[PDB]
Amino acid sequence: AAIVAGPKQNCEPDLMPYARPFAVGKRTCSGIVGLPSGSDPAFSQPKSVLDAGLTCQGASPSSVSKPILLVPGTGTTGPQSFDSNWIPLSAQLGYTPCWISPPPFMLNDTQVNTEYMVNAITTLYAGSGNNKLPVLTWSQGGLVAQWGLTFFPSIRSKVDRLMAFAPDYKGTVLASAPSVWQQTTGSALTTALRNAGGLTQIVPTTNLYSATDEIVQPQVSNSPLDSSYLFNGKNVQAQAVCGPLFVIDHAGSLTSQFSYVVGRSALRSTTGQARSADYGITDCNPLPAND
Amino acid sequence: AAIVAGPKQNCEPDLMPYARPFAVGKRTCSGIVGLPSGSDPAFSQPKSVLDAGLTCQGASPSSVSKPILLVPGTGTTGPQSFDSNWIPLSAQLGYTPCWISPPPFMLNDTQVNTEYMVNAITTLYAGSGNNKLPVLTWSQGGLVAQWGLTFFPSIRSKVDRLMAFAPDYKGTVLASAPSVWQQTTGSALTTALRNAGGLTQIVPTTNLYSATDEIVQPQVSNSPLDSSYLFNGKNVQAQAVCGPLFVIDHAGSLTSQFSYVVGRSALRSTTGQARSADYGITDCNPLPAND
Ligand SMILES: CC(=O)N[C@@H]1[C@@H](O)[C@H](O)[C@@H](CO)O[C@@H]1O
Ligand SMILES: CC(=O)N[C@@H]1[C@@H](O)[C@H](O)[C@@H](CO)O[C@@H]1O
Ligand SMILES: CC(=O)N[C@@H]1[C@@H](O)[C@H](O)[C@@H](CO)O[C@H]1O
Ligand SMILES: CC(=O)N[C@@H]1[C@@H](O)[C@H](O)[C@@H](CO)O[C@H]1O
Ligand SMILES: *[PH](O)(CCCCCC)OC
Ligand SMILES: *[PH](O)(CCCCCC)OC
Repeated sequence: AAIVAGPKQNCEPDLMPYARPFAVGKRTCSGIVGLPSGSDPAFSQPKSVLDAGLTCQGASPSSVSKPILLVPGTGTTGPQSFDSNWIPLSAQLGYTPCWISPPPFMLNDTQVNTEYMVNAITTLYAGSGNNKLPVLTWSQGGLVAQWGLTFFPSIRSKVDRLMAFAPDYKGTVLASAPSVWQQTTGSALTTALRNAGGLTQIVPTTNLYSATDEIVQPQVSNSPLDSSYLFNGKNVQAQAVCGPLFVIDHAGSLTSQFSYVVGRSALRSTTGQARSADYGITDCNPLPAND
Repeated sequence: AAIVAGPKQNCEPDLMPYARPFAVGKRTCSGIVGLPSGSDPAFSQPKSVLDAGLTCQGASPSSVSKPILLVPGTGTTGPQSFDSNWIPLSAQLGYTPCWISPPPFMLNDTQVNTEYMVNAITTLYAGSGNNKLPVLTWSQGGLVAQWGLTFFPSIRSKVDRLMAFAPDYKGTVLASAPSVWQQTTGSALTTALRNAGGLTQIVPTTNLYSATDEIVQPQVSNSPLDSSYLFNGKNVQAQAVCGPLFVIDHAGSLTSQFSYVVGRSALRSTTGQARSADYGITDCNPLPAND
């Protein structure tokens, strides 16, 4: 009942177990609050159904050398998204291209689409001799990758890096199919990802995007406000490097020569993220890389 | 492997159980996602210790008529915060004033301070014949009330309304004691409250605050950006009603005549929130109400 201004610390008190899951990324006395690490949520789909959506080029996912998992965009299959680009480009870099094609064309529940990716990572990790593998994505594919890493603890140590092209982590304001509702800015899904701490990278991540993206917006600030931005990630907005006259659209973000140089840098980097020293003004080419 | 633009719904798919707690307040096919309703988190303090912090004027908390629970601000006890104002003002309105004085002067862990309030509500609810009671707060007291309502399901049906004066739900940028760290904008605690859905009212709530608050900021926009704002709540920024020349500081937000008229309105309202029809320009008096 007397003087008490005393209580003085040099750190914020740790959050109680019941609130800890809601402050991932923040620092308290014990350190940075990490993501919950319990058991994986159960799949709503039979494993045999999830396996039907996974394919590797020239090999079985159960026995594959240096696999790379490609996750497609909304309204497409793995081949439709990557046949003209990262399937042959990654093969040229020494990887065995693998991809998932969640039915129907990624239009269904993003949470279900994520099951295909989680199962695929589990499969390819073991299939490659229990070795981490890179994941490369386009559009919703990135949202799926981060959703998986946020809610399925088992794959966090199985993914070595994430190279996401035009990812819509905050959804888009330019937005119906189930996944379209979920990718609309302000959706319950994008809100959940943010509130669970999903806007901070979980594995070494590189996000390549464009201010002139005609599908995903806002992307114009080259800051945390952009939909493709992840805290601690290597966030590369094309125009920040190439200037305001460099125009690549949503698909160009995945297929341009600039995108290839950045992606290649991320894939070979020992840090798991693309390095500024690997690209410059001369790589600011909007033409297709596989061309 | 053919046409599929088909999948078309009129609502966003429901979130899976594992993600539902992170999207409270959002609407999916089944409706608005509500707060989790499991068992109450366990107390870190012995109940006898929590009981020592609860007092009612002229009665025992275990047998009291029409109680009102007053929750004090940082660096004060219940009497220091309310002796000159809401203790006698509420008694005049027909209530039995009760309050908690979490030691030491609300400077300790806000999560612990909340235990005192949860225990107090449980006690007063039963003590008044299993009847809901109003909670009136000042500064951190409001943060404590909302933290309790967000994480302790049992009291949601025991609190009839919340009248918060200058509540710092987003903390303050003008910010050490444990609770001071926690009330600093960007803290793990304020982040957790927001991420768990605590910035939307849980019970009928009225938030009275001032743009000229010298302790809690920002409060100048009369919008969701203000620290005292709660979605669906009756948010009353003094200057929006009284104009830019109306100046009441942090304590004035609790004790002014304007504050009394709004508080009285909230306490007697059948909606549980203050009503615009009960106050106007003539009530824009900065002088103390108990005067
Ligand atoms: C896997 C697939 O393409 N078909 C499903 C269908 O079975 C399900 O009823 C519907 C809503 O859940 O979502 C998709 O249309
Ligand atoms: C109840 C009280 O006023 N004293 C506690 C003290 O026992 C505790 O060690 C410290 C840190 O938890 O917080 C306060 O100072
Ligand atoms: C919402 C906001 O403030 N973001 C702005 C954006 O609107 C603007 O186009 C951009 C210019 O590059 O600068 C950002 O700070
Ligand atoms: C951060 C922000 O944009 N909030 C501004 C605030 O700075 C300004 O003082 C107020 C004027 O009342 O208008 C709000 O919209
Ligand atoms: P991406 O998956 C982002 C799609 C958002 C749907 C709303 C238009 O594109 C291939
Ligand atoms: P309130 O509890 C808000 C206090 C914030 C502490 C940082 C200065 O005031 C009585």
